[PDB]
Amino acid sequence: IVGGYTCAANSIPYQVSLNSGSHFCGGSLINSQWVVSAAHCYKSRIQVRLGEHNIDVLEGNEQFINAAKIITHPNFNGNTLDNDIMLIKLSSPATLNSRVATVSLPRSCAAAGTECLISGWGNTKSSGSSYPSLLQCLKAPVLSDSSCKSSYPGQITGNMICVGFLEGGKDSCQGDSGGPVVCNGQLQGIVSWGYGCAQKNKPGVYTKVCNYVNWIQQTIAAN
Ligand SMILES: NC(=[NH2+])NCCCO
Ligand SMILES: [Ca+2]
Ligand SMILES: [Mg+2]
Ligand SMILES: [Mg+2]
Ligand code: NA
Repeated sequence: IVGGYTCAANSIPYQVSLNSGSHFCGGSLINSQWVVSAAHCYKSRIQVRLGEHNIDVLEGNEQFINAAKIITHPNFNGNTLDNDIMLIKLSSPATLNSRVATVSLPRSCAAAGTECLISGWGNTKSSGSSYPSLLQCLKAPVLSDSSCKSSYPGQITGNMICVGFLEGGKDSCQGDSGGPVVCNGQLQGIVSWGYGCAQKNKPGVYTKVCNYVNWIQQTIAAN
């Protein structure tokens, strides 16, 4: 997260870190047994780390649970990044408490201008590289359809939204991929793609979760 602030510890209790040896992606706990992330995060083996604040220190509230199943959306396209969504079934249920909690799926899509919260352990620098120990947070609004599609001509499908700023400086970045965009209590976005991070007129593009509630629920019921 570039241009954000450090979240209060465990204040994003649905945020997870996906670990393959090191943190590589975010995700969101939506069911006791299921995390949703981005398809471009796929790895064949993933440990899900719940309850984290400092991903470099064991602070006690963590739950480390290996993935049992990893299911990318059948229509993910790695070029266009359409359908950039993946589900991870936990090998045992997460234990839900104040620091580990589910986040609701969307009841509707979000209006333009809706305020959201984006979080992750990704790169914090707009030039160079710094990967934080502590979870970072950013407040950002859902952008207008004209602001989003003008920024990426021909590239915004109906399964994508832009959230962020057209001025440079405030965005998600590498290592935030797969993490949440929560607006009014609902997971509306998954950190997906853009052009670099926090550059002017290149806001973050996010998987539009309100189009995927049926796919999510059907995958959970079947597995
Ligand atoms: N603004 C961004 N480029 N965010 C997405 C992080 C890399 O997929
Ligand atoms: Ca920790
Ligand atoms: Mg140590
Ligand atoms: Mg480090
Ligand atoms: Na432009």
